[PDB]
Amino acid sequence: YTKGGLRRRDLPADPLTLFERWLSQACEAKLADPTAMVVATVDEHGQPYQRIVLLKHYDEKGMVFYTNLGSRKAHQIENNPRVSLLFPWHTLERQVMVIGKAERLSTLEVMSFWGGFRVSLEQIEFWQGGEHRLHDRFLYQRENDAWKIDRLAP
Amino acid sequence: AHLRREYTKGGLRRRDLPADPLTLFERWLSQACEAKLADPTAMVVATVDEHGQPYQRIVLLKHYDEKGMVFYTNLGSRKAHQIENNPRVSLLFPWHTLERQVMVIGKAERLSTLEVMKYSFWGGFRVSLEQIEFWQGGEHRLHDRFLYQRENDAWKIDRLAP
Ligand SMILES: Cc1cc2nc3c(=O)[nH]c(=O)nc-3n(C[C@H](O)[C@H](O)[C@H](O)COP(=O)(O)O)c2cc1C
Ligand SMILES: Cc1cc2nc3c(=O)[nH]c(=O)nc-3n(C[C@H](O)[C@H](O)[C@H](O)COP(=O)(O)O)c2cc1C
Repeated sequence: YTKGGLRRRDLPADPLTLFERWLSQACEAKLADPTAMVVATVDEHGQPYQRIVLLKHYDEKGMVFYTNLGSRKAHQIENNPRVSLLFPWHTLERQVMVIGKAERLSTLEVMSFWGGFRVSLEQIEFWQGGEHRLHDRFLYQRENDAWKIDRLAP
Repeated sequence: AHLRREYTKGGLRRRDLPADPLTLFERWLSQACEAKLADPTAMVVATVDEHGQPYQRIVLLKHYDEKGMVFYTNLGSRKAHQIENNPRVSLLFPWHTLERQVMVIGKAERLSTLEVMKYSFWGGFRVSLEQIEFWQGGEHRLHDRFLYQRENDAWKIDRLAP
């Protein structure tokens, strides 16, 4: 019981506005773990590593998830803050990608040894369904206190 | 109400572990297909750019065997360029629907045109199996995690904390 069509003219000014529209629909629809996102990290050799974590909060400063601060991710993040997030909503032909730096949350907002990270929003991509296979893709690049928007290839 | 019905499981013990991690992987994939999950072969591939920034995108698994996992891409797409500059990659099958995840770590090598033949310039890469991790759903949030590390033509196996 479907969805098809993502053209430049449905694009909101704040990407978080399109994100929320997609996250509700995911929860509206069946989709198990609407908030599950795959976070990628890179260790000191250049190797990426992946694992799912749940999105707990989000606003313009970034996306937040919690984790044990002594696990492979926390350790990798501390040597490399560059991470990537991907909401795998392929049940609805969708995908949301977020590139950004993982700053360690304060010991304040977490209210031991168990904290969380906030991933800033430097880029956010939206990939959408495709009857035929004309994948709609739109990238939001954070530029100069503004969002530079672009259409990409399928 | 269900003609094809449904079902789920629990308990990933060290005893039931096969000698070859691809036997367990084959079991979870059959089990993903049986429970009519969406795109059971969908996996998230993660590459890294020259600056050390990771990128991620869903790709579909087209074949696997002891040499590695295969997927197809266009040869002039961002992930293709990132691999040519850095073959290190991660694959993660997002089977949360079933409380599972599988992570594969290895190097992605371009397949010979002969390989691409099995099933613009659409090509294929094969990720080797240097590590494969398994994550299952144990009761009280107390999860089961196993890592298969490839070492000297064999597999070192170790449980991990949740
Ligand atoms: C649906 C689902 C939700 C999960 N949520 C979290 C979470 O919010 N934080 C976390 O650290 N791990 C979470 N995990 C476990 C991770 O996948 C991972 O095993 C763990 O964080 C340690 O990984 P690392 O050793 O790569 O650091 C979740 C797993 C699944 C399948
Ligand atoms: C269920 C599903 C399956 C997909 N399968 C493939 C695939 O097998 N190969 C591929 O190159 N892109 C596939 N895509 C699209 C990619 O995720 C992505 O848009 C594209 O290849 C991005 O490549 P780039 O990061 O190399 O620019 C799929 C998306 C979904 C939701």
